[PDB]
Amino acid sequence: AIRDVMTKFAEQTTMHGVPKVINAKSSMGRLFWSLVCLAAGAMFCLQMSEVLQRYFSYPKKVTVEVVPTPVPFPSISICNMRNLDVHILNTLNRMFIEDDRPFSNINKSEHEFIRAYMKKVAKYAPLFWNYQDEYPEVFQEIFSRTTFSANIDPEVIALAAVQLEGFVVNCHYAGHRCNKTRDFYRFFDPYYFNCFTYKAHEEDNLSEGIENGWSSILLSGSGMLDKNDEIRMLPGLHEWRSAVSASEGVRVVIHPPSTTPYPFTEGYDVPPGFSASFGIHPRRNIRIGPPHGNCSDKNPFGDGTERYRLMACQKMCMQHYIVETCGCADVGLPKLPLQANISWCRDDDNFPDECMFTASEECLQLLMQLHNRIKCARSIKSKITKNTTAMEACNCFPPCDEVSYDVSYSLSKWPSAGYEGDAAYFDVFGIEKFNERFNKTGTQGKYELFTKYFNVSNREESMKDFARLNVYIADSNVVKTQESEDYTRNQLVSDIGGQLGLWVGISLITLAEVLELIIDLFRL
Amino acid sequence: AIRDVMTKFAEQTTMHGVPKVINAKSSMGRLFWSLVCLAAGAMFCLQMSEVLQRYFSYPKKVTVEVVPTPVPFPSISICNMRNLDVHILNTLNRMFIEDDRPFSNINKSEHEFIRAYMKKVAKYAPLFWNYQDEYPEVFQEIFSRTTFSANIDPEVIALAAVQLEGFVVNCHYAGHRCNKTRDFYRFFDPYYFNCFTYKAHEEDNLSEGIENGWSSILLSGSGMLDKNDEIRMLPGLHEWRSAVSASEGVRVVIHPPSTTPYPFTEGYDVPPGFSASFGIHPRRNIRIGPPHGNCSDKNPFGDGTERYRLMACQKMCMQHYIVETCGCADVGLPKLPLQANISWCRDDDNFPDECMFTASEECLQLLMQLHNRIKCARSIKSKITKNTTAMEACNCFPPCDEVSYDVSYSLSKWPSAGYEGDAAYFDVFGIEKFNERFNKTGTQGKYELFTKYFNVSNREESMKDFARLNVYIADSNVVKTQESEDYTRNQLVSDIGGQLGLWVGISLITLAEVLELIIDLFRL
Amino acid sequence: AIRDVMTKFAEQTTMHGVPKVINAKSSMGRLFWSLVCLAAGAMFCLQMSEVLQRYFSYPKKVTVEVVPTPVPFPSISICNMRNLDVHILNTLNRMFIEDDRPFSNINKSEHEFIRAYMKKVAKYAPLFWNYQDEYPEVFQEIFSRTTFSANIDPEVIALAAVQLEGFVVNCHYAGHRCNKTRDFYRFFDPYYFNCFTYKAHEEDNLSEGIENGWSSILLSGSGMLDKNDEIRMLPGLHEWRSAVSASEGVRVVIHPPSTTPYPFTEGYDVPPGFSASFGIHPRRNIRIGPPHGNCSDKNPFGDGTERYRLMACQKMCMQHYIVETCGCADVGLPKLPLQANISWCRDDDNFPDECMFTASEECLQLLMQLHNRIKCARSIKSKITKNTTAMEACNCFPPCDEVSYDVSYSLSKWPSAGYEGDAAYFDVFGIEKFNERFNKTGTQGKYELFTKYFNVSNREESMKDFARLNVYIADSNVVKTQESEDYTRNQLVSDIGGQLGLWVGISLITLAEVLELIIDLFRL
Ligand SMILES: *[C@@H]1O[C@H](CO)[C@@H](O[C@@H]2O[C@H](CO)[C@@H](O)[C@H](O)[C@H]2NC(C)=O)[C@H](O)[C@H]1NC(C)=O
Ligand SMILES: *[C@@H]1O[C@H](CO)[C@@H](O[C@@H]2O[C@H](CO)[C@@H](O)[C@H](O)[C@H]2NC(C)=O)[C@H](O)[C@H]1NC(C)=O
Ligand SMILES: *[C@@H]1O[C@H](CO)[C@@H](O[C@@H]2O[C@H](CO)[C@@H](O)[C@H](O)[C@H]2NC(C)=O)[C@H](O)[C@H]1NC(C)=O
Ligand SMILES: *[C@@H]1O[C@H](CO)[C@@H](O[C@@H]2O[C@H](CO)[C@@H](O)[C@H](O)[C@H]2NC(C)=O)[C@H](O)[C@H]1NC(C)=O
Ligand SMILES: *[C@@H]1O[C@H](CO)[C@@H](O[C@@H]2O[C@H](CO)[C@@H](O)[C@H](O)[C@H]2NC(C)=O)[C@H](O)[C@H]1NC(C)=O
Ligand SMILES: *[C@@H]1O[C@H](CO)[C@@H](O[C@@H]2O[C@H](CO)[C@@H](O)[C@H](O)[C@H]2NC(C)=O)[C@H](O)[C@H]1NC(C)=O
Ligand SMILES: *[C@@H]1O[C@H](CO)[C@@H](O)[C@H](O)[C@H]1NC(C)=O
Ligand SMILES: *[C@@H]1O[C@H](CO)[C@@H](O)[C@H](O)[C@H]1NC(C)=O
Ligand SMILES: *[C@@H]1O[C@H](CO)[C@@H](O)[C@H](O)[C@H]1NC(C)=O
Ligand SMILES: *[C@@H]1O[C@H](CO)[C@@H](O)[C@H](O)[C@H]1NC(C)=O
Ligand SMILES: *[C@@H]1O[C@H](CO)[C@@H](O)[C@H](O)[C@H]1NC(C)=O
Ligand SMILES: *[C@@H]1O[C@H](CO)[C@@H](O)[C@H](O)[C@H]1NC(C)=O
Ligand SMILES: *[C@@H]1O[C@H](CO)[C@@H](O)[C@H](O)[C@H]1NC(C)=O
Ligand SMILES: *[C@@H]1O[C@H](CO)[C@@H](O)[C@H](O)[C@H]1NC(C)=O
Ligand SMILES: *[C@@H]1O[C@H](CO)[C@@H](O)[C@H](O)[C@H]1NC(C)=O
Repeated sequence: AIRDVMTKFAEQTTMHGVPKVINAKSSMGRLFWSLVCLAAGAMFCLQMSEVLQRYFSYPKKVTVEVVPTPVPFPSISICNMRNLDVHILNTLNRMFIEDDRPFSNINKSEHEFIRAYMKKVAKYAPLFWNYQDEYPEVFQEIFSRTTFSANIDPEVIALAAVQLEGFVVNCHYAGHRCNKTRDFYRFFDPYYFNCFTYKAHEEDNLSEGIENGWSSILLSGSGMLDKNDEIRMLPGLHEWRSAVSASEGVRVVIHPPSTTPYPFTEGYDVPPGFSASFGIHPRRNIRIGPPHGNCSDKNPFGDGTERYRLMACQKMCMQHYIVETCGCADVGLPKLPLQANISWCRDDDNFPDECMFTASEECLQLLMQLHNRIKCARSIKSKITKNTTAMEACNCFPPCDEVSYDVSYSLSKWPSAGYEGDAAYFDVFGIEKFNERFNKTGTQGKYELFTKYFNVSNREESMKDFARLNVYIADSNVVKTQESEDYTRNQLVSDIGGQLGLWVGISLITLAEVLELIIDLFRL
Repeated sequence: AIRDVMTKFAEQTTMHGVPKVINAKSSMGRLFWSLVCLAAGAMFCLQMSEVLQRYFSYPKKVTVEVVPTPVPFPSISICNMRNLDVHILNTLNRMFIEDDRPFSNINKSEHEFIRAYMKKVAKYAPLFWNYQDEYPEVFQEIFSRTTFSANIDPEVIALAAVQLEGFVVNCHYAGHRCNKTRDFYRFFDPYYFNCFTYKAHEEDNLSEGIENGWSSILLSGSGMLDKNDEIRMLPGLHEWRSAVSASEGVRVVIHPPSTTPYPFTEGYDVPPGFSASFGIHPRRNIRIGPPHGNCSDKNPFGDGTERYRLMACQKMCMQHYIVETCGCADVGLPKLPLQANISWCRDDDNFPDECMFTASEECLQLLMQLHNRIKCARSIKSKITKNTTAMEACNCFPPCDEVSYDVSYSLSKWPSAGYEGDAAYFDVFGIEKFNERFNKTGTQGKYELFTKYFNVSNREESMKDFARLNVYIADSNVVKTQESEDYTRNQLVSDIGGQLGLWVGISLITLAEVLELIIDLFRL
Repeated sequence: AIRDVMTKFAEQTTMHGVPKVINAKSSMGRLFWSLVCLAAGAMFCLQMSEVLQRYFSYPKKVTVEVVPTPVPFPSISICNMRNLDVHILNTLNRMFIEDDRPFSNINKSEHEFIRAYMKKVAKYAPLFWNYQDEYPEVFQEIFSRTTFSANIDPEVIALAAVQLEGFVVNCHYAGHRCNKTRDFYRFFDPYYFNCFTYKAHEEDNLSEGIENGWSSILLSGSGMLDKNDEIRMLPGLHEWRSAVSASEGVRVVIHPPSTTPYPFTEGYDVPPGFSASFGIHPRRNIRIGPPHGNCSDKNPFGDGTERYRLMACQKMCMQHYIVETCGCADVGLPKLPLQANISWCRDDDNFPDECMFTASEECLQLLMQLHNRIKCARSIKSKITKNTTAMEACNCFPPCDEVSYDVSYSLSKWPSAGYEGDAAYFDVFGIEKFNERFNKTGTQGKYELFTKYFNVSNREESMKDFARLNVYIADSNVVKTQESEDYTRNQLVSDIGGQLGLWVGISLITLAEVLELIIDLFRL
């Protein structure tokens, strides 16, 4: 009954092509309609292959527009390019002037940082004097600022580095004084030592204008320091081999409110004696998930107490690779929160005190091992950069909701010549009374030096050591860059419907027809 | 005849599903085909709900591309950070040196601005001397530069502020001299007093290169001013509490040719003694209408004689809210063109002259009312910023066709050391003959001071007071950001057609079928 | 048999509308169904006109996203704003001090460049002394730096201009010393004379951080030059009429590795005595072909040995138009590689030596022709800019795959005051031994001057002539802007299918139906 069931199907079905093939007029008619059906099906499949290829590519649609939705005021991190305090540096210069031998200066100072620095210098110097020419590269790394920072307790350095009271002369967010003890947070940098981060107390709307922004006056000069008739250097502290080296000014980093700043990768420089204007144009980027792109809401290596950034993830991935291979952490990269209690690669590993007296081969072997650790870390950093598979293995992706800022950099000398610039001196020393901050028991030396240097007669030259920062929102409207799926499932279904209705002519109520036909064939 | 009409319909209709339900093979067949039809309709409706939700969302499509279509050369507005003329400031300093009492200096000068300033200072001082400690905040606002600008006639300040002849030493657009009297327009700023806007005489194509741009030399230094052995201040004029304060240099704003500049929100700073290069990269943004977005072709609060900007609309909305509530206009925001004849909030409201002799409680009550007005304006400004509904109520939207500029900021000391820098002095004083401009009857004092200060021997130090601005188009091709409707009505119709042809199988020539069926049912 | 064939067609066809028109119930029925068919067809055609208008518009889809794919480290081109060597300039100043007459100084120097310069000055001066007032404009162009560069052999200028050994004190890419003879390439600029381009030796991944970037120290000051008691000028070399003129510092251009820099259109300025930080944010733009946009993979006027840029194409198009009309090439635009051996427009065309003795009318006519050539070139440059058809005729299009860089500009005084800045002097003169480079047979004069100027006691002032550049990648992730076709042929086919299934109801297996019908009509 195959002929009968196919004939009944052809007479009752809605399939637009089958009846002509079944109820053919002649052999040539059946052949033609067969080739028409074949051609329709072939073009159908060829087009659907392209359609499904487009869909499974998972394209993205990106829109850029200006929206009034506000973003939080950026956090400002300031690092003084002079890492140590003026008094400590002057004291060190005077001691090295008085006696060049570091061994004689171990217990000559009341400051713990000076004593530790002298101990380290005395422990390293005899080997330097004996083996400088034989192994110059080893001592080029041992006598470095980062190396000393990794071998001295951070709590000891923090008391000798730049202090907030001696760095931020004045602060003003909007029309109110900054709560200097509530808004400023101190964090440690291997090269800049003490650094300070400003966080505005708080969603809220963003106000425009310089007067509505963040204005601060900082002491960043080095004219207070003693001037030497001949060049003399503090070992380790003065590093001519660094790319920053003897730079004078402030390193300013503009970043979201709850993110770790990275001065050596991002930020801006402000010379002393100039007023820097930072016109901030906010931006927001919204990203979508795995099938269409890559984004992450949290740092894989983090602890979940900081706003996510891709730079932090990449740096922590590099640190993870360094720790895994070399067995130590690089001081130039953040410590892993989940893998604490890891010694720095530049740590001397309890370098013995007896090396101060004899430059024995054992002490040199310890320094050799330190240099080998540094070289291991450096090689791992370079290898991983080219090793793209390692970067992908860390699963570092851009944030799914990122706030970023564009900076309009500008400069202008802050203390004007003549009586125009007297306002700066009156504010710093007459109203804020900057000198009287240091009239304390343990800060008398700084007080006398600032009293002598900043007297009224030398106003024009002395005031050049100060700098002013103005961080203001120049455009309250935020440029939003939102990513979205370009080709959804509904659009895919619509395209499939159009192609089904164009080429083959069948529908879903008509693909039931063939289902009933196959049931009838089964139960024939 | 219901059965007959439905049977005839099923036998003659093209509806792909109904005939199987009507001409059912059996009860199970009718049930199946009914559930197939129901399922098709349900999926149809579920997909069309999503489709219509997408359509009525009115999505936008944004394209970013580089096009050769030119944009007009940007207008350049320059404000000298020294608001007053050198002669006026020196005279004021000398008078305050000679006699500290302002009452004795009312009629001691021939300049009207000096007389008005002395009158205001003498009217405010007795209350300051008596009530400074009791009400410090009130006098912190009364003795302000903005307050004095709002209580002195602008036509009086304009003659004492910085003049164009004494500010723009030289100008050159392309290879031709700037028409200094045709291209420069003076406008008043509450803090910078006199400011000047350059408008190029003119669509036209944009030329690249520094030599094809706008080059000008300006006198912005303050070394000409007298240097005092002790700090003495001009009340109101010197404001240590401002975020700009004693800054020295030029405030440069780059904006479209026919727009009001806003130096305190946008612009760049140029220190004296440096050559500033402003590499301009033009941009154009095209936006579309209400159903898909928000854009406006004209400022709602404006008069229609200026190119539209969103910043102007927002500032005028803030001014409108201030005037409505406090009954006065803030001097820090533009005056409303449609609501002229409104006194500033900082206006003293005809403060009597008798206060110069007695510090009576009545005079203090008038100052108290002035302070209350200032505080009302400040509170309204802060409240409206958080009050997002007010911002929406002003109907401020970004322009539908906006031209914007990106600035590449750079600096370099303009007068080179040695004979290299002699070209600057030769141009300023040998060819332009800058000193001989001031050899007039009412400008002799300035002429002598410039003759003494800018002599040949002191060339190296004296020339540091000048600055040079170079504004040039760095990329003649414009980055265009055009917004367009992503999902048009035709695309919606195509998607509806695809879905109709996929799920239900009906068409419009087939939805006539049911129309005839219902007519037949009516006329049965 | 027309009625029979149409009836059989209507009874057997799947066309959803024709059977109702053919097998009409009544006259009103036939009329209605005819108008329904007409309406369906009309709406169909109206929608397809819009669809085809959208398709043949060839719209583009642009996506902006952040990707980890690296781009090559940018090439850095540095031009000293002091074009000539210190020794040559000092010698010229001394000779013009000793004797003002240029004719007496023809053979007084051993340097070939000085002799050629004196010959040119002596050939031009007698006409200048006689006809300065009559034709000031002619001599304003003849006595120009560009004019002298076009009339003196480049190989002669290169030996007298700034040398690499006396310009780049130190270089460091990543942690390694730059191969100063392999990575630096010298190229000639008409205004800056000798300029140098740095190309990193090498796809490769991009490393972040200042210490991983390019750090260099350059001598760019002019304090070494003799200071004159009175203003005296070198004719042609000192050009007060230029927009750059007496600027002191370095012109820094950041561009892709294999592209010609254009300092006068792109770049940044760095003053001496400051450390410039160039935070590089890379970008990549991908563009598509003729039907959807315009892009080119190679410069039409180029030789195919340089990475394509639109700026180069536009400049070479301008040069092509200048050469075609004026018969000469402008020195301010690149020479056409395919049309070499073309004299500059500013070339004096073998100006005779006899003019040194007599200011005859013939010599003035030659200078007049030179001025006419310059004016022709200038007029052609201006005319072509407005002549948009010429710009289109050159077929200059943006590159199909372009790499661009965004620069974060910052400054900070490099040599710190006091012992902090001793590192810079120790590096320059103690380790690099900058003075000892010039202790050669033909450079003794420079050696003595640098020995005297850079002594230890004058460390603070003398070191201000140096500058430091730090070019580092601030964001290793690249912002990609890719253009793609928005409306493909497959989408067009899907929309046609949806519209065919919505309005008219026909398919392709049903447009065969009418093909068989017309065959039957033919063979009736
Ligand atoms: C800066 O902020 C701190 C912390 O909020 C303020 O100190 C607190 O003040 C409140 C009263 O306002 C007290 O109850 C707390 O005991 C104080 N200490 C702490 C640790 O919270 C301080 O007053 C603020 N300074 C200014 C000038 O407002
Ligand atoms: C999201 O990130 C993953 C990272 O694994 C991407 O997958 C990699 O894609 C590259 C090519 O771009 C391949 O070479 C790798 O082999 C892929 N990884 C693996 C594990 O196979 C993925 O393509 C990214 N998604 C999007 C949309 O870009
Ligand atoms: C600067 O522009 C002004 C205004 O166009 C010029 O002054 C006019 O010059 C024309 C002739 O060119 C006269 O008919 C007008 O009477 C002048 N005055 C005004 C108010 O239009 C002036 O000549 C231009 N300066 C230069 C140097 O070209
Ligand atoms: C155009 O602006 C209007 C401003 O009224 C927007 O409508 C407001 O939308 C916000 C949410 O974004 C609501 O909270 C407000 O209640 C809306 N206003 C009113 C009066 O109801 C509108 O959404 C904007 N259009 C687009 C496309 O963004
Ligand atoms: C800088 O690069 C040049 C060119 O590669 C080096 O000179 C070549 O060195 C190789 C051996 O490494 C020799 O075979 C070639 O003969 C040298 N000359 C040339 C022209 O290739 C030079 O050694 C490099 N300098 C440094 C410090 O590495
Ligand atoms: C690619 O460039 C060509 C340049 O010829 C463009 O064609 C020109 O378009 C303008 C309008 O924008 C017309 O005025 C010209 O007449 C056109 N040229 C010719 C020879 O007719 C073309 O439009 C560009 N393509 C795209 C997609 O922008
Ligand atoms: C690159 O990375 C993969 C996976 O991290 C690793 O297996 C491979 O050894 C690496 N190659 C090199 C040369 O380090
Ligand atoms: C500093 O402190 C001492 C002791 O408290 C006091 O006598 C002296 O007046 C103070 N000096 C200043 C400037 O405050
Ligand atoms: C201010 O200090 C300087 C330091 O050099 C000194 O020369 C000058 O005499 C001092 N002035 C007064 C008034 O003490
Ligand atoms: C916010 O704005 C709305 C409308 O402008 C107003 O009714 C409301 O009172 C405002 N709220 C505050 C706290 O000012
Ligand atoms: C200034 O003007 C007076 C009177 O017109 C004249 O005698 C004198 O020479 C002028 N000085 C200069 C420098 O032009
Ligand atoms: C130039 O002015 C300065 C001002 O201090 C003065 O010392 C110098 O003697 C003057 N030179 C001449 C030549 O008048
Ligand atoms: C503009 O360009 C076209 C084609 O290059 C040319 O025919 C025409 O003459 C030009 N017009 C002018 C005013 O130069
Ligand atoms: C300069 O060269 C000469 C001759 O070679 C030598 O005597 C002298 O010591 C050199 N000076 C320096 C500073 O190297
Ligand atoms: C250094 O050079 C300066 C140049 O003015 C000179 O005054 C000084 O005496 C020199 N110092 C030494 C130690 O030669």
